[PDB]
Amino acid sequence: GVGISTGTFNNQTEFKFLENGWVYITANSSRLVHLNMPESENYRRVVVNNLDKTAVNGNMALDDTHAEIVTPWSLVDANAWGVWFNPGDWQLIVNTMSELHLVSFEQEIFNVVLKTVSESATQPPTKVYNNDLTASLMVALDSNNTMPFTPAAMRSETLGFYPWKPTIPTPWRYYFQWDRTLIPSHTGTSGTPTNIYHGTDPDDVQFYTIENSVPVHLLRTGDEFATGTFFFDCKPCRLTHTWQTNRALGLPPFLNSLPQSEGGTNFGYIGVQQDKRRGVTQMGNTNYITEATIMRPAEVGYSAPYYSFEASTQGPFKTPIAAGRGGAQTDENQAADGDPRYAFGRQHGQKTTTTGETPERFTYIAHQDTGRYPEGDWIQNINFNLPVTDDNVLLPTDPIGGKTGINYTNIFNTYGPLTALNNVPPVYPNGQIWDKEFDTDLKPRLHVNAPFVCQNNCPGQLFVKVAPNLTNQYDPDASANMSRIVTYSDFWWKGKLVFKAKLRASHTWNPIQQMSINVDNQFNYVPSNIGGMKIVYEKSQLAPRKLY
Amino acid sequence: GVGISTGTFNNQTEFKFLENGWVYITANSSRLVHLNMPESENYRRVVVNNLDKTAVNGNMALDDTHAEIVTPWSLVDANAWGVWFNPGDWQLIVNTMSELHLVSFEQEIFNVVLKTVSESATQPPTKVYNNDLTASLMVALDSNNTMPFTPAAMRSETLGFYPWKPTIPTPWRYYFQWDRTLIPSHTGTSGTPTNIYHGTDPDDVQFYTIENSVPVHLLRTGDEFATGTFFFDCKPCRLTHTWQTNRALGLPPFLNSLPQSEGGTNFGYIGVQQDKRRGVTQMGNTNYITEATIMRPAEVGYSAPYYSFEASTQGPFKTPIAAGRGGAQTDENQAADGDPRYAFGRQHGQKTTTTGETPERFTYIAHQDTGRYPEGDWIQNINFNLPVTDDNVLLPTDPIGGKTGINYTNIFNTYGPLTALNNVPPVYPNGQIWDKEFDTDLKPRLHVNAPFVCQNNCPGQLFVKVAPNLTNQYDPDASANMSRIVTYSDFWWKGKLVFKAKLRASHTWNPIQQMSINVDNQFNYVPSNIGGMKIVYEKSQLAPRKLY
Amino acid sequence: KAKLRASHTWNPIQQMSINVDNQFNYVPSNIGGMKIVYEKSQLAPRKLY
Repeated sequence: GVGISTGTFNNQTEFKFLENGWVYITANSSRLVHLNMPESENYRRVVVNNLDKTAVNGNMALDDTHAEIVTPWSLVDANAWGVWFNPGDWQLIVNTMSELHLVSFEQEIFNVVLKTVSESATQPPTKVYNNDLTASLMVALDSNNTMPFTPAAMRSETLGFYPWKPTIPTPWRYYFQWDRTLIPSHTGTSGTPTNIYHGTDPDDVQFYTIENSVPVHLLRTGDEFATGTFFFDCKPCRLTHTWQTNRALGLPPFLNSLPQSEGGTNFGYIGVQQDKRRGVTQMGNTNYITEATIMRPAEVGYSAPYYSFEASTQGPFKTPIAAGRGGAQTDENQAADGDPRYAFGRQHGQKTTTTGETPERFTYIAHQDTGRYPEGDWIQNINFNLPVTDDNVLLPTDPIGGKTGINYTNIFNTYGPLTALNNVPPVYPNGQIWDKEFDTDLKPRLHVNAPFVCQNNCPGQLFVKVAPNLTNQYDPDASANMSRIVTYSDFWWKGKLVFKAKLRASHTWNPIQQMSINVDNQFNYVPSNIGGMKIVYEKSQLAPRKLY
Repeated sequence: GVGISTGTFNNQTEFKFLENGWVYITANSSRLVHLNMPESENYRRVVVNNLDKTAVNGNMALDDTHAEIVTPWSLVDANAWGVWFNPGDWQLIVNTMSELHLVSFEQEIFNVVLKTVSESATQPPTKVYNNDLTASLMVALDSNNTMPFTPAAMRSETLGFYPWKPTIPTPWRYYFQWDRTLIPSHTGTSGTPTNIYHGTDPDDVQFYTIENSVPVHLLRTGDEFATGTFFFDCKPCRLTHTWQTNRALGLPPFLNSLPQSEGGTNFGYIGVQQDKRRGVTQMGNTNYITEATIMRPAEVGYSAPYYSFEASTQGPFKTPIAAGRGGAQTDENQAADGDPRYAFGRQHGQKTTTTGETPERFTYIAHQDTGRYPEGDWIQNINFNLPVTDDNVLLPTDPIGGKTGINYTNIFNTYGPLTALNNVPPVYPNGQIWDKEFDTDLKPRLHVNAPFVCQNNCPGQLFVKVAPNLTNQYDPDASANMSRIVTYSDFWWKGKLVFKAKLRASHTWNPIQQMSINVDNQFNYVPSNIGGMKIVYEKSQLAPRKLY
Repeated sequence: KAKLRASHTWNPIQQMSINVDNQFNYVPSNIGGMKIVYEKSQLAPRKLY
């Protein structure tokens, strides 16, 4: 009713330990959510076409052209790690657990409050806020997944990461099919390469509305809404990283001479002439057995074209790759392709007391070693006569198509039946948690945005909207926009996300890497003297595991 | 109560498939409804008499004279296809179903909100809107059908067709008996033809009031009202059209010579002299057997006087006809009589962002071929001596009564015991769905406004009205109008309309006509960049069926 | 064994239809000539993601 609360605030994280070294992790998250009435009550079909940017030759990667349906609804999205875990919980999980299973997800809305704004227009302007006891909040749960899946973490538009900071939902919109052609060019390209927005293909038209597809609940101040528990069916997520490349698989060569003194100058030696060695190689016309040429069971990782842009009906898009560059761990400047870069605002980790629209950014450098170092690649002739002469070798410094800045590694692909790789690591706090699986006949082996992929279904998207609060002068047959009482809503959101994790064991004599507070990062985890908070990113696959 | 919702919004359409190829179609429709208090609380008896228009000789078809009772009540009418189906649902129904049965209808009112308007009269005028927690909405359901039946679709005044667009009811009024004489004239008629409103016949007086005939429910903000389910008893509606005229019934003549090469010049020939043929004709004094003269089982369609205006006690009215003109399908300009013309506003399909009072209009051209082409008719003498001479034939170009613009087809009637015809097709979105049957001893074989006709009864009309909100200065013995607090109501309406449809079968080698989105009509089914919507009309009897 | 399609969107979808242009692809000629022109099979869209 008017004066009775309809729910409870809970933002605790409970670790319930089982037998056999498993733990149930139930993350409770609660937020005060602020929602204004939509700018307009109508669905819009809006085309964006930044021709000015792409009209500059060589700027085709800056294409923003697209068509989207703008809806009056707002999306409540909790699909991001920072929503559910503070840094202490994350430290516990990543330091003490070896794998993580996504179990269930629940959410509810309670203590709904709706208010109207009255502006007096007095010479000193002033306004007052009145409770609208009979106004309603419209809530729709797309449990059948009829609406397009639009996870907000990819735009950094989920619920905020601070329990004591009120947050907002994000205005909902989804892609509307369009055709677009963009011929690539470079600086010094003569003329205007074709840069055209062709319109919409009628056979691909899909205009979705919430009202026609989803039951809509009207919540007054005394009402509440609960989704019920959803249970996931995803694969487990490892909290360890592999380090073994092809060079560290299997039995090392026997060393016939071992160092007799310590130091960095005292190496061992195999002690057998390279073409007089025993073992197996896939090179049937050579006698050289070396660490480079010896047969390995399969290939860890794969090379892919990097900063390749493929074009389809909707225009160019970057070719995604499964794993980040090799050597980025030793030199952060070499992260580049496959190392996800996250940009986010003050709701999601940026120091809350900073000013300006510039976001906080970081590039995630995963601990796993499944990537490539293209400067170390080469192709050489089948004859394999060593030392290889210039004409019999293709080096990463050899131009392709006459371009000094492009080599064969830029267009190289070694993905095959022997390729082995890992799933993407969780990115705390900004990374997405779960993602819907594509509805294609043949599905990708993984996603690059979330560790957990929903095979059959995962929870319906939650949509909210302030119900129209008409004045006395409404006229439906009038073309002009509806005249509404300025109305906004504050409601409380509570979610429960349950995981199942396995406690790690100590397999080696040595200790392993562990997340730790220290003198340098100390003040990333406590408020400033004026209450400024931040959440810096954390790694998740600290402990190694043996690949083979 | 004040802070508790009393219902749920639902605008989904569910198709539940049965055994034997039948489907239950349940259309859920929900609307926010805006209602101001009535202009006056009194019933009025108002006479309209546009003498200025009809005083012009030859304008008698423009007569608007009538008497009506103007009531303080408002009618909530959902009897129109656009209220229940969006274009996608309609496409599914008309492309995949062969017949449609009207099953049941339910409706309810919930989340009632009543507000008052306070105008400050400050030098910059301003107003504020307060909830009247104790005000009431008066709701009356004429389940016994005591009130006159006034379906709003004929005035294009039903609930709107957009779930996300708030709508309004229509002020209720009904006809009050009057006597009126209007002698027809033409331009150049001398003098003033008698054009008189005679008043009211006392034995025909019927003054209905809601309060004396219907229980009235007072709904406060915490109250709701449900009608209960009404079950129809109407005939099924076909979703196929017949094409066979009299000329395509039964066995065609045997062709004794068939074409030996393809092309439009290579016809077949019957190969028997016309007066030497075998078969049956109704022309007992001729030996000519032709496709025109051969006996057919009955007559498909009938000729009727067109733009005939008959006069009765209340003045002239146009003679209705069952089916539209023949040849209108090939040439839209020849639609004319029997092809219903719909005019409607921005609630009911007109582009919502257009401006001006000019309505959107279309003429429905039915696919059925039961009409007539009067320019092809003729009458000739019983002697039937061919080729018929001028004096022995009456042609559509022969003047009647000396008028060059009037021929015998204008006054012709071929309705008889051999006449066969079809029911009117559904008109999406603006067409009426169901209609009440006349209370005459002898009933019409069909209605021209709705495919489904209620034999015994169909649902009671739903009436709403803001209850009087008196100031402190009310004086019943004062002749001046009641002084009321400016009060209006917003309530939510939800209806459930259930159909039963049969899945169509493929009877022929060839495919049939099907409703489809294409490059030309593509943008009729999606919002504009500023949220403008429209609903264009659709046909409903696309697939053919064999008549005989 | 086939599943009946549902209408997921406000708009109608593409549908195979006889029209004035393709009409005579589906009936015999005056000398009995027949043809069978190809047809598409994935007319209705579905959301990938």
